[PDB]
Amino acid sequence: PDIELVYKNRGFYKHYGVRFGGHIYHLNSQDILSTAITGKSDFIKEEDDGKWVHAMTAPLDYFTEKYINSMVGSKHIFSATSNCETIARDLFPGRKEITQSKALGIIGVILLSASLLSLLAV
Amino acid sequence: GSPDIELVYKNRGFYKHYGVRFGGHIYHLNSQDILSTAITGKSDFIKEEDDGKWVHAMTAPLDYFTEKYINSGSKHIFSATSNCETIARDLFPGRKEITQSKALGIIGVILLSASLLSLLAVPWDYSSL
Repeated sequence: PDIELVYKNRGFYKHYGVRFGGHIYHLNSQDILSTAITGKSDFIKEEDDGKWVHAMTAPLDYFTEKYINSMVGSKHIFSATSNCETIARDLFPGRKEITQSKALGIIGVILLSASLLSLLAV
Repeated sequence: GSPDIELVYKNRGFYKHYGVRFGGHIYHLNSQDILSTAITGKSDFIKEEDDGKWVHAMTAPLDYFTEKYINSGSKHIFSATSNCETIARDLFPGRKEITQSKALGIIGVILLSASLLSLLAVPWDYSSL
């Protein structure tokens, strides 16, 4: 099953999330600039409030090929509370090898990457 | 067939400032800070003689870079002086349909995108594209 990227407009950028069923997985971030420099983010799993905008639905491998272009990976440190312990099964169902830590890293870099590039859409 | 494009960079610590190396010169953006540049939404191109301090990132066909970075709405405006009037012939040889404006737009989005995404990369990973 595909990944659905969604966003909320935050004026000078878009804040992205992954919609799965009735929830959105996204980062607790006051703003992308601060987040990018500080190098750490906490994940939230929140009920869909109906105010997210559809961005794109595509296979996970479309997004990982585009943004996870390194078997070395990110400097960014991702954490999550236990309500995110569904993320591996939800977003990587077929993939037994994906631990929660790996899942957060992959999804987190996708969301941060999308948010950073949204700076160019003015 | 056309030569591959050589992406190079200078490390700025928190991110990498990328350029395209062709012969003895580097095409890159006049930018003190990548996030500042992205917010401003406009930048000027520079063509500079290679000072020997650029780091090799990746050599690849143009369409490797365009598939990765142009296949995802930039409204950034790229300008150049006549010092960049070689950019189309240098980086898009024998493609008459690539005007100067188009060449700046394509190379600009690649450099801005690579630079922005390097904010998330470990800073020593040269091949982080």
